[PDB]
Amino acid sequence: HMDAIKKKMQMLKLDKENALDRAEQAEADKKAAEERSKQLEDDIVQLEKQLRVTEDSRDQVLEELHKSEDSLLFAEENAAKA
Amino acid sequence: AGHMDAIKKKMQMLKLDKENALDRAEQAEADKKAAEERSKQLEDDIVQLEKQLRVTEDSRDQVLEELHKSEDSLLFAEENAAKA
Repeated sequence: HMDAIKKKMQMLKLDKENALDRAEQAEADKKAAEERSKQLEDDIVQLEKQLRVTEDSRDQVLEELHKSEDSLLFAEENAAKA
Repeated sequence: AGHMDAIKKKMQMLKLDKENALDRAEQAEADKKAAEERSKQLEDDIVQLEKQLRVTEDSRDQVLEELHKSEDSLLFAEENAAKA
């Protein structure tokens, strides 16, 4: 009869629509994750920049410490020799 | 074939649309999990990078402090000579 069939056909359309709604939701979550990733990536680039800059500054000051330390020693020596 | 053959071809068809949509829903769920796992990975990356940045900045501050102390000490010596 046209009942059992029409109802089954309707159940099949319904089931498809539900799967489509599930895909829609997952897709929405995918894009939220992707946009967070983009923010994290920018954050990383920036913190990497800060790291390189800090490393190079650290090196400069370390080298300046040695020179100062040396100059101090030479000042003590010279005073003592005077 | 006018008859149930034609109406059976439809049923099959609707079964297909359903199967395809289910398939696509599964694949969408898989891409979502993948995108989120990429995010977690970058979070791990930033946690690690920040640890390295905190160490380097603390090290740099410690050397800089030491340097300022040494510099002041030397300057004293020099101002003393300059003033004599």
